Amino acid sequence: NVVPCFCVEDETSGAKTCIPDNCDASRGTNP
Repeated sequence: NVVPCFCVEDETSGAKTCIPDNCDASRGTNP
């Protein structure tokens, strides 16, 4: 299964929100 994730940096907080976050946290399968 391919789950395309993207990261958006919130311009207020400066936080990097990756959606879905699980794609950034990664799984057993290494991207």
